[PDB]
Formats: sequence, C-alpha cells, structure tokens
Amino acid sequence: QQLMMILNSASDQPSENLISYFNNCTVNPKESILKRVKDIGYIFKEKFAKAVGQGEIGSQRYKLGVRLYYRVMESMLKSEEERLSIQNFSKLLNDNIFHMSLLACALEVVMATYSLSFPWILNVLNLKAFDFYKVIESFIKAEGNLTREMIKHLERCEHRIMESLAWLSDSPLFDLIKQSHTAADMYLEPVRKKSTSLSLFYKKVYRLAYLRLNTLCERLLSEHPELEHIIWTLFQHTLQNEYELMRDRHLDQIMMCSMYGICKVKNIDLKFKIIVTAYKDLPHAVQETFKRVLIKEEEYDYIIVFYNSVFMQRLKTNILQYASTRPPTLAPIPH
Repeated sequence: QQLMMILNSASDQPSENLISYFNNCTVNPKESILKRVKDIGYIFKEKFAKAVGQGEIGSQRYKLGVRLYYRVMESMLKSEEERLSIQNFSKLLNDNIFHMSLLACALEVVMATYSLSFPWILNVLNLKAFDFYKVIESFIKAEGNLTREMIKHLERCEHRIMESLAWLSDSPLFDLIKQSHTAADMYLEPVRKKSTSLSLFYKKVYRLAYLRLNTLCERLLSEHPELEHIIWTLFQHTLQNEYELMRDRHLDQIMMCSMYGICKVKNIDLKFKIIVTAYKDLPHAVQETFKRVLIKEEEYDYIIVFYNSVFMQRLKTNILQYASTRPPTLAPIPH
C-alpha cells in the first residue's frame, strides 16, 4: 500500500525532471510518448470491460499504471543517462517496444495488486512474452517501493515466460536462436554481433531449470546422487541444440523426461508416476503440464507418450552415448 499511496496522490502527467530528459533528446519523444499513452488507454479500457462485464473501473486501473509508468521511466532514465550515448538515449525514448513493455509492466503491477491475470496484459497490448521479459529486472530495480509480494509476483511472470511463453510459436526467441545487461541495452539491440537478450535469457533459463532439477533429484535420487549431474547435461544439451522440442511446450516437461531417461539407460528402474507425483509438490506445479503435452501437431496426450514418441525420436542417438565406453562430458553447473 505504500506505493499505491504516491500513485493515488501523484500527477497524471510527466514530471518536470522527466520533461528535462525529453528536452535533452536529439529527437524529442514528448509527443510520441503521450499520444502512445492516450491511444493505448482505449484498447485497455475496451478489452478490460469485455472481461469483467459492464457497470468502467478500467479507466482508474489504467491511470494508475500510467502514473507508475511515468515514475518508473524517470527512475530508469536517471541511471541510463550515464550509461547511454546521446544517440542511444534518444533511440530508446523513441523505441515503441521498450515503451509498450514498460507500460505493460506498470499495468500488470496494478492489476495484480487489485486481484484476468498475467499473461492477460500481453495479449491485450499484443506484446510478445520475450519482449516484455527484457524490462522486468530493471523495472524492479527502478521501483524501490515494490512490496515483497509485488516483486515476487513479477519474478513469477518472468519465470512463466522462461518456462513456456517465450517458447510459443511466433516468439522472436526462435528468430534469435536461428540467427546464431539492462532493459535499455536489450531494447536497443538492432533487429539484425552477439545478442545480449538471448545470452542473459539463457543464463537465467539454465539457472532456473537446474534449481528445479536439483530439488527433484535430491528427493528421488538419494540412491544415485551422481546421476543428478549426468541428467543436467542431457537437459542442457537438449535446450542448446534441440531447442525445437520446447516449441509450444514447458521447461518442466523436458526436465522430467530427462531424469526418467537417464535412469532408464543406467538400468535404474524408476517409473514416470513416481516422479510426476514428486513434481506436483513444486510450488506452482500444475498437473496439465504433465497430463497433456504435444505429440503431433494440434494433438494433446499424456507425458509418457511425449517421452516415447517425441523425445527419443530426435535424441535416441544422443542418449545411448550416456552408457557407452565413451559417455558425453558433463555440463557446467549454472552459477
């Protein structure tokens, strides 16, 4: 409530100190930014009411998002003023996706505060999950007054993107994989040089996925504490080189298939039900991630089907190496 107070007692328009930043720009963004806000209010209020029904509360919801947005932007620009050139500073304040993403993050903070949850706001504004992800950490770092709970909600939005949404078909993420650390750096990347967006994203994916396997292996593989490290390499080599297997799927599905897979090739019998059972106890686990996965185009099925009919058909050649006289070398633990 400490933040919602300044938002409820603050102005509807950009501050004088923020107007300075606008005045220090080669191309001045003042008019592009506000018209952008005005236009977007309309798509937000329409799509809002068409979800709760009739009575218009959305206008008040949007106006607080707009106040948070202008506040967070000012805070963000104050550090980017030393980091960015005169020309990068202006390329940023004129970049639309950066702005959409920032405003979307403001709007989600209020929506979630007033518990249509994420990822509603992305589709409302037609914003790709991978673009929105680029703003979150710097958004947190730029709003000192976020509640513990608000921070925690945003980090959960970040993690849903990394686990599934950025892997949806049409995600620019795949463009970036084929082509081959702040929000402003990541939005200033030119469309077409090693990409900072993909590299940070992957450094964080690996750290997240591994935290989830490590919990899952301590409970179920106390008898094979050496197997944990062997499983991560299959998981990591999968994500790096066989990335297509995540298209429209969930990080946790590739995890579970790997730990079952290695224990099969090591002649360690542990059936899928014993792990799918252990997986549910994870904080935000949901049973459909293992109850319905993709087998064939526009087809859904149980998880063991995916393991037998999708996972091995690409990776059978790579897995048997794990038991030969020449087993593949183990992957570095993400720091």
